[PDB]
Amino acid sequence: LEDPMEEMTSYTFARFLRSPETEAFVRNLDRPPQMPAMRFVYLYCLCKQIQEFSGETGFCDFVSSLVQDGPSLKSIYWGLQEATDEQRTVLCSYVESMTRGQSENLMWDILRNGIISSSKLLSTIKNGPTKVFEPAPISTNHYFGGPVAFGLRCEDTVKDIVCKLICGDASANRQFGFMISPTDGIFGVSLSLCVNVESQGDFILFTDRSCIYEIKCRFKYLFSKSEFDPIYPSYTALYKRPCKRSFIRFINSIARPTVEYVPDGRLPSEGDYLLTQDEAWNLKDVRKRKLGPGHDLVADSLAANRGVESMLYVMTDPSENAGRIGIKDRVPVNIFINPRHNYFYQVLLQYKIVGDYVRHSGGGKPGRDCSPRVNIVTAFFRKRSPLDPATCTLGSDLLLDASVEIPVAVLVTPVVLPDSVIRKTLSTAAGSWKAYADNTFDTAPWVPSGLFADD
Repeated sequence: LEDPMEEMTSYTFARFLRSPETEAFVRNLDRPPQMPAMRFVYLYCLCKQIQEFSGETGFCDFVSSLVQDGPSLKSIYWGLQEATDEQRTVLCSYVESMTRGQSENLMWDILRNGIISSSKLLSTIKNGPTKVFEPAPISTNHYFGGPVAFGLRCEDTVKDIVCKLICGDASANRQFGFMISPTDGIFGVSLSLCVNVESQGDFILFTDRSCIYEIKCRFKYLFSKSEFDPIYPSYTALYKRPCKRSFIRFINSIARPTVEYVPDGRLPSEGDYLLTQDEAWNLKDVRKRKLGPGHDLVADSLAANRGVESMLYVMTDPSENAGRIGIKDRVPVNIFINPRHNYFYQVLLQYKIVGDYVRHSGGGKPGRDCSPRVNIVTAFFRKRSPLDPATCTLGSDLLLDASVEIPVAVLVTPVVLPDSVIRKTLSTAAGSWKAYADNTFDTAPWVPSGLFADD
């Protein structure tokens, strides 16, 4: 009779918005029900139920201290309407710490209904928000066996490298819950890694020396230390002579390369998410022109980013080095991000939401700006040779999981994000939310006027 969360799966935001109890107070409101308030009331109600069989009363006691047997939804909707942003962001990071442990849990899912997640922002812009008001499958998790299993299996080791090697410290928060954007209650984010975060016992205090790191492991670049493998040669060349020239040949050793040469004022394709205008990278052809016609957004971003220089890190080969994976070399390179690609959006929301936390959490210094830095780590692995030692340490002393493949390169790319671009993007996205909420509810909650479209 155990797993009471298997039961709470009917109590999604959408459903709450459709409750008779909901409708109760929204009848006797003056205004179209406002929206972060509505989301926070829902959260309070889902908690009131959950807290029983999970003991953690904490979220609710906060909501309670805001209003002065349980208080009536009108008392609650109204104290949440009057709350200061700090107080909002507290509530959000109650929900964050409340989910930190288990991305596997079912609550992670119930919370995701009605929230434009960051992975789904570009899709949501292009196709609209219906998938965002829809249940999410088993996946499975059983015998995963391919690109997506490669993803999960490694996305650890790459944090180990980022934390320990790239910035000199392994004491960094790697587990992140679900972070609702506190000021809007519409968007959501889950961080991969983020450096310079501090604690409050259960809470994670983002400081303003925060660095976000989106991790991607390029499965299409997997290869073996073995004659006949096609990438291997161009790689041993990289190893021995690390630099732009060598690395170009590596990037280009597969059918579909991950960097794309697109010259200033041309529109980039969509292949994937790295671009470069640096000439050395140019071996054939011509590009549609990216102008006026809408491309204004991708144009402002392209401009802001094509000055960005990324760092390549060439790792030492564990086999040639008594099992040591250290930073052998540090080639700087001229590669930046594809503002057309899915990731650019995912990483823009990750930057917008954390900005918000950082700001309204004890933490902003007048005169100075607290937007974090964002980067995309693009990790290159090879397969395990028979030659490689059974055991391996990153650096001197960090074990490396025996199931994981060998890290070979790591390419970190700063992302630059004009407030210009953020405002519109999120804005046309949130009207899309409104849009659907309007003819699915009856009482659609009104969007905060800071995601209002225009001036």
